[PDB]
Order: sequence, then C-alpha cells, then structure tokens
Amino acid sequence: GQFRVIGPGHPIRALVGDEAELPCRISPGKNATGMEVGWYRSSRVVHLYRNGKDQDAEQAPEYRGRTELLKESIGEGKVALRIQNVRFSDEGGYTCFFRDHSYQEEAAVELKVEDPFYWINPGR
Repeated sequence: GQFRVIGPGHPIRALVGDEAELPCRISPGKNATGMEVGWYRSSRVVHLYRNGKDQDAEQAPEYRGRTELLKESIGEGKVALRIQNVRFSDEGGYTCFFRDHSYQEEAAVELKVEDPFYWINPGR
C-alpha cells in the first residue's frame, strides 16, 4: 500500500516509423530516482532502469538501441518509455513497474499502430 502505478488510461497511438512515448507514474507522487523502473511486453524486458541508470544488458534484443526512458520528471515519480522506429510488432500491451525494495506495483499501457504507407510494395 505504499503506492500504486498508473498509466495514461487510454491507448497511445503511433504511425509506423514514429517514436511513441508511453507514460507511467507512481501515486501518490514521490521521488522514484532510486527505484527500479521497468517496462516489459504483455516477460520480455523492453527497458530497465536501476541504481541510477538504464541497464542495457538486461533488455531484450528486439528493443536494443530502440528505447529510452525519459527521466526528467522521475523525481516526481513520472517516467515515459520512448520506443523508436515503431513497427507493427510493437503494437499491443506493455507493463510498466516501479519497485522500491520488496514493494512493486505495475500498470498496463497499450500502443496502437497505423501504417501510413500501407500501400507500398504490394504483390510480393
């Protein structure tokens, strides 16, 4: 009962090739700089932050060099996962979590993907 984790509450929409930012915050708001904060696929680790820095060695391959965790507001308990070069396999559910020692809470976030160039390279 220390805190709950809340997402945007509605799907984030992105076009193929765009960057997409998925937000998550702890409530009540408090400093999350010292917590483990992660994102996984709804499990496959999309991005993980712990001990003050992104843990590159702990994320999956389909996301290496393709993610960022925006931490400008982490001192207020807010973060956003930025996925670069969105593609259809990125569509769907994500789980964001915040862990403070033995306590962990999470939220579900959805990404919807539209291909603005759906008409290219037909017939093969």
